[PDB]
Amino acid sequence: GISLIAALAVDRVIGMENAMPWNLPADLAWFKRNTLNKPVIMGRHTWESIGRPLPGRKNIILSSQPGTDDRVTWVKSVDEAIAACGDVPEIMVIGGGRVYEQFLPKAQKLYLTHIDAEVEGDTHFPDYEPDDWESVFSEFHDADAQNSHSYSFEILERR
Ligand SMILES: Nc1ccc(C(=O)N[C@@H](CCC(=O)O)C(=O)O)cc1
Ligand SMILES: Nc1ccnc(N)n1
Ligand code: NA
Repeated sequence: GISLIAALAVDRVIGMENAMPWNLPADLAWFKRNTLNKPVIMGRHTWESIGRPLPGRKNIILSSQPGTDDRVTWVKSVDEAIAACGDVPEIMVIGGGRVYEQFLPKAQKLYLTHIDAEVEGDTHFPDYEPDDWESVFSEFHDADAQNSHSYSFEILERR
């Protein structure tokens, strides 16, 4: 099935013009752990902020314009993105906001990191109804010497 994985501040904020004001290596380990050896679909702006192909994963970039890096797969529509994943057990949609909006109604699983931070952003994760989603996993973590904020990992499966 199709899964979304995202990290959210309060008010569903996921992005802004400048780098996010936090340092959460534990969330990136969580991200890597849950995306490895799966196709990852991302929008062009997410691709540019990552800056490199994510190793160990089939990288699929959505863009209206021709691709600029043959190390990854470039697609011009949501249907082309899905087609490029082939027949696999799980497809990982890793952002950004515009991409999440289009894939959420197709998704069966959400991997959400809830960050205890308030950040004015220009991009938000879509609003979802708890009645449509069962919380199957939830784990809270304090901030520590390596992580600037407290956070919790949650996995939801569509009802
Ligand atoms: N929006 C982002 C998504 C993933 C990453 C990223 O660097 N992920 C690495 C892990 C980063 C690290 O471990 O240093 C990976 O999944 O392989 C960075 C920004
Ligand atoms: N898509 C992303 C980017 C960073 N962190 C998580 N958990 N998901
Ligand atoms: Na899993």
